[PDB]
Amino acid sequence: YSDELRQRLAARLEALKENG
Repeated sequence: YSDELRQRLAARLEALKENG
């Protein structure tokens, strides 16, 4: 189980990773 939900986690991180 790491080919579907793993992507979901990345999505949350995207927004947070645009400030520093």
